[PDB]
Amino acid sequence: PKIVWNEGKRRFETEDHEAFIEYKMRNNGKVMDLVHTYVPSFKRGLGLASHLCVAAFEHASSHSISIIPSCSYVSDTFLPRNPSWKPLIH
Ligand SMILES: CC(C)(COP(=O)(O)OP(=O)(O)OC[C@H]1O[C@@H](n2cnc3c(N)ncnc32)[C@H](O)[C@@H]1OP(=O)(O)O)[C@@H](O)C(=O)NCCC(=O)NCCS
Repeated sequence: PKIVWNEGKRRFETEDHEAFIEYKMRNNGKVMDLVHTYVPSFKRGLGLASHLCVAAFEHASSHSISIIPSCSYVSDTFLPRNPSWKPLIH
């Protein structure tokens, strides 16, 4: 699954632009707020949103940025299933 970083749309997304996680940067680029995840119906229940989240966390982590998990997929599903990411959380 090729996920890319589209800075201009503030998202990490599949190459076809169809599935994405959108963020807003806060505190002068120090905090990435994950605000909305969307996977289209035909591609759901297969782990795609999880891979989108991993792309965003790895990005935040390599750049020394912390995360706000505003999006309910992130706080309610991804983090509980992946607690080793919780130190990234603002
Ligand atoms: C939420 C969404 C991105 C998940 O995509 P996905 O690729 O199907 O997600 P994954 O396969 O990684 O994980 C599926 C898990 O998502 C969880 N989930 C589904 N909807 C959720 C929601 N709105 N909030 C918290 N988690 C949700 C379920 O627990 C599901 O677990 P299961 O394996 O027991 O069915 C996708 O269903 C979607 O685009 N929904 C509409 C937009 C939305 O409500 N986004 C959340 C707020 S930003």
